[PDB]
Amino acid sequence: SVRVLVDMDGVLADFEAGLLRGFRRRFPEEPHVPLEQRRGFLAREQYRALRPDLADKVASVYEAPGFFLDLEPIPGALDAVREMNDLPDTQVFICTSPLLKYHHCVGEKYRWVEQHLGPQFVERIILTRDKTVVLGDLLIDDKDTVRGQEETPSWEHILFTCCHNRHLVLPPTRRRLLSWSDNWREILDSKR
Amino acid sequence: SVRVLVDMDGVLADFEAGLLRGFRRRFPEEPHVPLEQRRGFLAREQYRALRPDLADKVASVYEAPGFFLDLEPIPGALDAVREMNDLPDTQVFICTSPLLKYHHCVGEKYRWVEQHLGPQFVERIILTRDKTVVLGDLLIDDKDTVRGQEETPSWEHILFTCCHNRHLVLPPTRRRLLSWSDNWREILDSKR
Ligand SMILES: O=c1[nH]c(=O)n([C@H]2C[C@H]3O[C@](c4ccccc4)(P(=O)(O)O)OC[C@H]3O2)cc1/C=C/CP(=O)(O)O
Ligand SMILES: O=c1[nH]c(=O)n([C@H]2C[C@H]3O[C@](c4ccccc4)(P(=O)(O)O)OC[C@H]3O2)cc1/C=C/CP(=O)(O)O
Ligand SMILES: [Mg+2]
Ligand SMILES: [Mg+2]
Repeated sequence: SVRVLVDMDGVLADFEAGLLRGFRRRFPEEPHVPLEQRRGFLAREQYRALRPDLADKVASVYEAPGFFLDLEPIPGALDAVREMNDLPDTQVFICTSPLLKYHHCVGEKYRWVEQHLGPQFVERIILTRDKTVVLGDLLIDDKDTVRGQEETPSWEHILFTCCHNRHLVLPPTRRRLLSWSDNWREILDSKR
Repeated sequence: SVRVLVDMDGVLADFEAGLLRGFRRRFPEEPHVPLEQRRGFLAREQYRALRPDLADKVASVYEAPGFFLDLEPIPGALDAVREMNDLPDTQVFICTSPLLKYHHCVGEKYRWVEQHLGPQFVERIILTRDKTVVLGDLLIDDKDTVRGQEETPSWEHILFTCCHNRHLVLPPTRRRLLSWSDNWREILDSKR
């Protein structure tokens, strides 16, 4: 009865932490962007701002085999999604956009879900570059604005807080989840 | 804008021909189901009916590396979807369900679209086991019934004719496309 679309990167899987970890490992001498200093959704472009050739170095991290497979879960995310999926009159899909360089992204995302959440959740994956054409009541996603071919999506976007969006000032009509320890049940209840 | 959701297997990519090619190649002594004797969506179950050991043999074909990558296009399909996508006020997405055994399916489907239709079409893939949650005006799909969590999808299901579904006689209110040489433009225009 309430359908919740849950983003993967930035909500379930810690893309930012994995990016920084891989960058520091492969480019140990280079300046980096600490997580707390991250601003703006597109990490590559903050690195570009720091120094131009860092853009390609940071892309080489998220394009590498293993990158998606080895991401750590966001604290509390897995337990929240498991709990959420067991709620009566509640349907959960993992709604995730793959990279344009899809080669080591798409399969790895299925495998990450299989490992962390199990085969039953693999059946709930929707891979799409356009979330506005997917039907649901809520979308929990860390991107500032989620855009696509539907000017008016079916879902309300609930901004999942990450360091990169922490400083965004939202109008009163937009809601934010601070973390998975925040009151997501109340948000779901507000749509029943 | 008319948004067309186009199935991949059975509509763009010839799963049935690929299955039989691989089966004859790997299991030449075994009985097979000629293409035109296919009946029912689930190929494996017709093979099981023919002789029980053939169920696992035929699964080993569609589970193998390269199976999805090497499928031949359905006649006229690629020209049709390119033409369709190039039409004023028309948006195409490829809406496709991966196998539960996803390992050699998911990445190979992206690669098949990239090779056959190009990067602009890779951006239009929606991978989902539930098509009823995807918003569109039309879904062109060979499966006799397309089910999911949305009891009343937004799309009209246009049954794409294949040997396995040709025995079905649709009531006057439902539409079939006999092939891509059939008058698909009329079905699109009927939605504008
Ligand atoms: O969180 C992110 N942070 C980030 O810095 N990037 C990077 C990787 C690469 O991804 C893209 C991107 C755009 C849209 C959807 C998914 C991916 P790409 O266009 O290069 O593939 O965009 C610019 C680049 O920005 C992507 C992501 C993607 C998240 C997927 P989501 O929106 O489903 O959570
Ligand atoms: O056309 C088909 N014919 C066929 O015989 N099969 C086989 C492979 C394997 O696929 C499944 C299947 C079910 C639903 C969607 C996708 C795949 P699986 O449940 O094993 O993954 O079902 C039983 C098996 O039947 C699948 C397909 C899948 C097509 C995907 P689509 O509906 O998006 O075109
Ligand atoms: Mg995200
Ligand atoms: Mg099909």
